[PDB]
Amino acid sequence: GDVEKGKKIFIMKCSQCHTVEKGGKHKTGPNLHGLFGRKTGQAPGYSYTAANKNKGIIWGEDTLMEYLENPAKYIPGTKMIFVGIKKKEERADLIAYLKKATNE
Ligand code: HEC
Repeated sequence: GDVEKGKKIFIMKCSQCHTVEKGGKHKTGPNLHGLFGRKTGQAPGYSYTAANKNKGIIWGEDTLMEYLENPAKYIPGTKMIFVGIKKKEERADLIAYLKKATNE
């Protein structure tokens, strides 16, 4: 994925509710640092829905590709109220950005 395009997508579509950096604040949604390889619903200090806590899968490229296409379809009961990103290439770019930013 194209990390520079992904950053712009993150800013436009996600930053209102999320931070990615180490020690970043929680906002409407949880800080996303350390996301990859973690089970759903595990950011310290954030109050998740039971649905997000119980989904029970590991975040990675594939599971994010599916989640970000339609969040509430993947996690029914989620409080993340966001339509999703329809185009596969846009999801791949965003995910490439997340994979970098949430791990440095
Ligand atoms: C822009 C496309 C994004 C991306 C990449 C993510 N979000 Fe959100 N998000 C929001 C809230 C309230 C939650 C918690 C939901 C709940 O407890 O039910 C989330 C959760 C996520 C996750 C899961 C994190 C985990 O630790 O399991 C992920 C990967 C994620 N988001 C990515 C709120 C919002 C928004 C507020 C209106 C918006 C916009 C977004 N999220 C957008 C995005």
